[PDB]
Amino acid sequence: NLPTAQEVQGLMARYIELVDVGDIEAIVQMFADDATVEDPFGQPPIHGREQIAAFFRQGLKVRACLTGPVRASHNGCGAMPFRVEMVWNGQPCALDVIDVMRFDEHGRIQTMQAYWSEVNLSV
Amino acid sequence: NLPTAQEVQGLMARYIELVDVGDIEAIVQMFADDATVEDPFGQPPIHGREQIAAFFRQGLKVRACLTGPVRASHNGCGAMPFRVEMVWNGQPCALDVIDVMRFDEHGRIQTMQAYWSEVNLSV
Repeated sequence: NLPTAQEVQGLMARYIELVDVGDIEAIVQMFADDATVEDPFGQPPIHGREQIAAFFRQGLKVRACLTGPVRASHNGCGAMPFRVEMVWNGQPCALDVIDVMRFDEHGRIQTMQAYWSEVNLSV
Repeated sequence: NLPTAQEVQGLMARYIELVDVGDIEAIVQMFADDATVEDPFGQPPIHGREQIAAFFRQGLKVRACLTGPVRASHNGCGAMPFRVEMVWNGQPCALDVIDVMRFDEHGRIQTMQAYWSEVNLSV
């Protein structure tokens, strides 16, 4: 069902866990079959699991951690702050991002938006 | 004009500065005349400066600080994590919140949403 405020904190923390290990199949399955992702926000969305799996396969070998608590409401929404550490073309970077997610009546991610731009990159 | 990614970080940091000191007139003026606020999100919005000034007057004597960097995009949007420290009915609390804002073609807050619920309260 629509996750409660407490369920939203657990699902969102799991999500960062999965991104950190890089288990692409487990990440993809957290999304609804027709979920849409906007990352970075301002960018056109990617729709459906096929496109999301491709987006994630494209980006993972990273380290990701929650840098503060998951903020959650009573209507299936959540927002969380986190940092991603990578090494781009030999140089190590860090990216501070804030993800906002909406869950469906099944506890799956229906919509996701990531807020960040070059001003949040430390290369 | 539409603030750039860097302008969005400055405006949003100013905002927390103003909430921290409690300068209600200066806060109100950061919003568009017909801006809408949803705080906490999931709650019906308040529209226009009159209602926003009333909302803020109702809540201020607090301490507020940014707990991480402001995440900003190129389309006038920003998201930031912060903590508010108060003392409710004799007992001191803390509330972790994430605000998401959209700015207008003038650099004023057009829409604001705050994400938090009781799971983010430390009383």
